[PDB]
Amino acid sequence: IVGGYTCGANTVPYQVSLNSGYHFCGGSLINSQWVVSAAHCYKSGIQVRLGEDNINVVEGNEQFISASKSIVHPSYNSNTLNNDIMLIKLKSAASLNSRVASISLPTSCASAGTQCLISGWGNTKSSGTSYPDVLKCLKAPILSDSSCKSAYPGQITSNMFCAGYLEGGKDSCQGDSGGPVVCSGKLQGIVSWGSGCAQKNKPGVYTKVCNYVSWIKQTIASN
Ligand SMILES: N=C(N)c1ccc(/C=N/NC(=O)c2cccnc2)cc1
Ligand SMILES: [Ca+2]
Repeated sequence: IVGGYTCGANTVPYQVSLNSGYHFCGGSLINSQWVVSAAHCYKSGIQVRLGEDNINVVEGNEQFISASKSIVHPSYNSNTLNNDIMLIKLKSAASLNSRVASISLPTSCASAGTQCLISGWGNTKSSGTSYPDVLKCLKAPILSDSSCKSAYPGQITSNMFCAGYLEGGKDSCQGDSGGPVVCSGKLQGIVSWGSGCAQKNKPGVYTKVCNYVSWIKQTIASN
């Protein structure tokens, strides 16, 4: 997260870190057994780390639980990043408490202008490289579909939205991939892509979660 702020330990209780020997992506806990992330985060040997603040220090609220299965969206295209969404099932159910909690799925899509909270452990620099140890947060508005398409001609599908600031300086970044965009207590987005980070006229692009609620629910119901 570039141009954000320190969230505060366990203030974003649905935020997970995906670990394969090191943090490599974020995710969102949606019930005791399931995490939503980006399909471009797919790999084998995932351990889900819940209750994290400093990802390099055991601070006392963590739950580390291996993934038992991952399900990439059937229509995910890794070239265009269309349908950039994946479900991960935990080998055992998380113990839910104030610091480890699920986030609600939307019942309707969010509109341009809605303020959302975007979070993760990704790069904090738009030029150089600096990875934080503690969870970073950014408050950002959803942008109109027209401004999103204008920023990225030929690249924005109906399964994507933009959020952030056309002026630049404030954005998600590499390492935030797969993490949450939460608006009025609903998971509306997943950190998906952008051109660099926090560049002028290049806002963050996010998977449009409201399009996938039916798929998420039916997948969970049979797996
Ligand atoms: N500006 C954003 N909101 C943004 C931009 C990019 C990304 C994702 N990056 N992933 C990578 O580059 C990458 C991925 C694999 C290997 N090497 C590099 C997320 C958000
Ligand atoms: Ca920790």
